[PDB]
Amino acid sequence: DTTNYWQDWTDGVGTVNASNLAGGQYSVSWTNCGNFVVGKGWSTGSPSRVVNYNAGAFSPNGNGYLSLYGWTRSPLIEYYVVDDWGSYRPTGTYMGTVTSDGGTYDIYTATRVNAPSIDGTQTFTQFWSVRQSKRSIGTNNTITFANHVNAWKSHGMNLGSSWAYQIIATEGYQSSGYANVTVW
Repeated sequence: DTTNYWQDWTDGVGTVNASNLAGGQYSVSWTNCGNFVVGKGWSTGSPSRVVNYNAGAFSPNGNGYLSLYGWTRSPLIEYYVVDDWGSYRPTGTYMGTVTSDGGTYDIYTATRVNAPSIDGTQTFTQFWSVRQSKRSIGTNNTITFANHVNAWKSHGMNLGSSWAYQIIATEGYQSSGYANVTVW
């Protein structure tokens, strides 16, 4: 379960310099971005995967997220497990909570209308786990994904049966900042 996959997506606005370093390491510098998603992980995700990461730096200037991120198909779902964020904590429709890897998360669903997706312009659904307080940076952090997948099902939220990539993602929105993260 060493990483095999690198993701470098941007929306053309701003300047996003991401580096695909050795192993599961990456760094990304950004100034006045629109939206971007950069990260390292696996090209096919698993609901039982245990994900480890160490963020040497996570310094957003404004809105940015550090999270487990990936997609399913049938149905098309974009999913998030947010451990850190900048000036804006992401929320949607509250569904309950899950406690995993030492921390408690709120659970949110949301809908995206006519948006970019791994399958083009679509309207699809978002599943979110979001920590209630920011997790520590520089520490080796585990995300037992199975807990989130089971809490989600236990709350009406089933993921699709075809699994696309699954990454420890830095995402920016109308912000600047820097991040350096090792994933394994």
